[PDB]
Amino acid sequence: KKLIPILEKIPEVELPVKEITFKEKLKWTGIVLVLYFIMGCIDVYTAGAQIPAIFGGTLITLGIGPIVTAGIIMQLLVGSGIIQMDLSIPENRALFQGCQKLLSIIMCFVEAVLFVGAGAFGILTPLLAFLVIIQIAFGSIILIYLDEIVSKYGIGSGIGLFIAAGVSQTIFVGALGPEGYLWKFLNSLIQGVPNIEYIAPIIGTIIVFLMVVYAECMRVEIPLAHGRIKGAVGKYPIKFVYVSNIPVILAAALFANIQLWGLALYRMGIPILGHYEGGRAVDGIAYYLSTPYGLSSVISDPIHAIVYMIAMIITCVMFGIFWVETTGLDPKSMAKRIGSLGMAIKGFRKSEKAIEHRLKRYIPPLTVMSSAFVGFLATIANFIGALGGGTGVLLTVSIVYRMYEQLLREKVSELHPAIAKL
Repeated sequence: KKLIPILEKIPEVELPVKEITFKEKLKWTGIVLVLYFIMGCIDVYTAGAQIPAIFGGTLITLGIGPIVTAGIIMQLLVGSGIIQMDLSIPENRALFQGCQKLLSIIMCFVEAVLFVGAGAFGILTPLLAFLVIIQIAFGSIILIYLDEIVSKYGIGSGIGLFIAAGVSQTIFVGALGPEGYLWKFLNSLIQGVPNIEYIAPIIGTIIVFLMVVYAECMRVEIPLAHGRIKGAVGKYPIKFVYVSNIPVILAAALFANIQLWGLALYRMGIPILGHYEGGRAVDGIAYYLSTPYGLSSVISDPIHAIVYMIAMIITCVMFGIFWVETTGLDPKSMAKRIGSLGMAIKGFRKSEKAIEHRLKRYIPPLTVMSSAFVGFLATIANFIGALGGGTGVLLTVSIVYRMYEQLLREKVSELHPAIAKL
């Protein structure tokens, strides 16, 4: 038995088995992208231009996608075995999912009320406050459904897009827009008092970017055994960085719900998590778990750094493993997908249960190694600090590339109407 009633009441998106051309999937995606950017330009209805935390929200903060938040819980429960489930059967698969979705809306409002209750606006007029929360959580809802759309009518993924979309925009705007940095620096030069601080963060991004890219390129190549033929053949590569993509998004996401739940459960109760004051946290768990990026790396707190990095690393390894018991690379299906072609490893064992085994073995370490790295990287990428959010930049770079491939797997599937599994 399960929360199937309300669960069945929750709307979905009609997936046509019809012909959805590349051109269409594309044009579909585009439509989503824009409404998003548009939603980013329209201010919420409130009589007063009081607080402008564009910085916060617009650096991965509020566009948060309560989804991520919710997904974090699922991974946690269905992860620490707290609610053991063998997805395999369409039940558990659609159970874990459908359920997470609902929670995504619950959190949609919880986050909403949590933001205003965290003093994100200033005037807590119970009336106006309510009104705001409405609009807010509801917009996030539009994203949940826009994702559904892209996820079943376009290319790439909603979340993924949105992340890359937000990051990319934040860069072009922050660097070249109105109050752009490239300008503020250029002008500072004309003015005759060259200000390194203006050009600075721009450099930081390039750096991060160059770095993030290099790391994104490394792969774990696994030689393969000829398909019924003889001699050296395969050399299959796995995405050592992209493997822990979704994972790292959940990690930095967790820290996000801490700073938000700390400040929240600070000016609305007892300082359980930490003492903030001045907007953010200047003490407590929150403190020891607050990313140091923005403009320039902060050396004036060596210990703070260490803790964080280690704190992140361990959190990344965590969601990675929880990505293993759940979804992730499931050998079972790897089994025959390796079998049909009959391409056993380069090592040996052309037997189903055989290969299938050497795989269920190589996974964990790979997954664990992956995230540990990624997380470390992302963290160090924040120390260095870059526009849009070093960490965000990382995700983007990857999400963008996984998007490119997508555009190719599509560009080709737009010819041989059959090989939609190879």
